[PDB]
Amino acid sequence: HHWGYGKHNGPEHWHKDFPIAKGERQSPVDIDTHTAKYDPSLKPLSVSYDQATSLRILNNGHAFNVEFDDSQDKAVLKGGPLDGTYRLIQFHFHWGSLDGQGSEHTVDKKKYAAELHLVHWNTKYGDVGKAVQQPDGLAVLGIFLKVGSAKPGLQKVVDVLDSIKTKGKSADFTNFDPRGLLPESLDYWTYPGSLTTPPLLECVTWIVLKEPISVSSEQVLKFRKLNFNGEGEPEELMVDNWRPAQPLKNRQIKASFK
Ligand SMILES: NS(=O)(=O)c1ccc(C(=O)NCc2ccc(F)cc2)cc1
Ligand SMILES: NS(=O)(=O)c1ccc(C(=O)NCc2ccc(F)cc2)cc1
Ligand SMILES: [Hg+2]
Ligand SMILES: [Zn+2]
Repeated sequence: HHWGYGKHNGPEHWHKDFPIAKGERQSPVDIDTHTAKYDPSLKPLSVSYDQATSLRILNNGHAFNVEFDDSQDKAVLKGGPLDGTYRLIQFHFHWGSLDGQGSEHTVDKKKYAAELHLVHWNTKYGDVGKAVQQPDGLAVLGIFLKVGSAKPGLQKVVDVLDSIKTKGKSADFTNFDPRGLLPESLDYWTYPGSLTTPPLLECVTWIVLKEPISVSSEQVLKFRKLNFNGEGEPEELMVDNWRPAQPLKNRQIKASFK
């Protein structure tokens, strides 16, 4: 009746309404470190988030999104495997009901507690709607989260969750700095893929960072307290909102380091 991550409308049923689910460049995938190709022509990543304007945070029934003002080149992504300028529009996480699961991409079959997705679109296309009709329209920066010590920069996000507990709720969320969520190194793996939720459009250049960020048990616990349902509907905790690794098919994963 609408997709989800439940037994009856989860990832394994998505192909019925979204045929592209069995496509050739679907994400996420397992990153086999020994088979990825060191490509020395890949340039270093350029992250310019100093003029970033966050606006709102909302629970959309599948995850929570922090939205940004993308009317101008305030927060961009360039370099690496990219051609042109990509504007940050929003970021979200995927996580599990337990620490040994949660990420979408895996490294040598290893799953992390959660995964962060910073979503950007190609400025050459004018608006996001046009970008989703192109093979090089989007660029998502993936960052793994492992459980250990607390991440200061994440607490601001964790505190506001109580006000967006149920589907459809949103809270004002200004002056948040996304730079606080970055690992120390910007080394990455890259490959051509797709959105990991319906409509699953194959319009994404994936950039997965090698170095994960550390978050505390308490911080991750608060993500698990959110709800998939709207207010007044029976309660279903928001956990395990991640799609299983897909076949690599005819693709090659290139690394920016050896
Ligand atoms: N400029 S703003 O802060 O108000 C803004 C923020 C987020 C979004 C969004 O998440 N929708 C994405 C989206 C919508 C349609 C598509 F075809 C592709 C992506 C849209 C506008
Ligand atoms: N987990 S992920 O990074 O892959 C991801 C990023 C963005 C979106 C999205 O904007 N959906 C809206 C949307 C609606 C209609 C469209 F035609 C296109 C996008 C979905 C998944
Ligand atoms: Hg596309
Ligand atoms: Zn995502």
